[PDB]
Amino acid sequence: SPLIGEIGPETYSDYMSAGIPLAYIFAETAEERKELSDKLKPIAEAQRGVINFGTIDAKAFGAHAGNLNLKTDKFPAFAIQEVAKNQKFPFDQEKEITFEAIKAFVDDFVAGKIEPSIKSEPIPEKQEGPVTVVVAKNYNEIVLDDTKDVLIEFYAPWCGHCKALAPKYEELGALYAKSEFKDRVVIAKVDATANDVPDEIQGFPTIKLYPAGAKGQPVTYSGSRTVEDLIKFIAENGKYKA
Repeated sequence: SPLIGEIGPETYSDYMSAGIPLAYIFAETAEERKELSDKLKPIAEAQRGVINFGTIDAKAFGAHAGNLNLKTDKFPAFAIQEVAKNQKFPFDQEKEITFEAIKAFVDDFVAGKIEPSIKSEPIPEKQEGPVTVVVAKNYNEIVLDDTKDVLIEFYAPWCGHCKALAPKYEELGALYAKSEFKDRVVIAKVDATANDVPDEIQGFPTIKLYPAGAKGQPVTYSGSRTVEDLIKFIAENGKYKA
């Protein structure tokens, strides 16, 4: 077979089972797949036996990008999968894919210089709006902040009751941002479909209170989902009985 093969249904399990890492090159047309194949060939050459490289059809399989912690719908892209440890190593998708760039990345991977990825939207540069936006990369900082009573909503964009709940959650945040409790209570949400989080979720929405000092016994709301019942909830279960 060709040095840089063709990652798809027939070849995948062979790729997985080979027991070495796999490097995906994502692209929407055959024409671009080739360009890049050739562009990267000398690196694949170097890494024989140590890393498999392959081309993947981003039209037919773009969805698989998310499995590598690459953004859906931003091609062409590149990422390396450590099969054994089940670790993902995406290559920034805003950066251009060039021999010199990839080679550095790869060398750094092989060097064990890169930290394994995580599903996260990027940390927002500003936290404006009354509801704090949690993404995977600040869940700890914000949700597990031991000094704050944290209310967190776990949502899915595509869920109906979540969108129904949205305005009232917004209202509940604006209310606490304007109260005497502003410094110690947090009203936050996270898109659980876009971010890896700790909590095991079963349906959307889900609301939990992580109280200050008891971030091991978070509390699952199962009330009416009205602004006042959720205030009652934070007061009744929060350290600061707000």
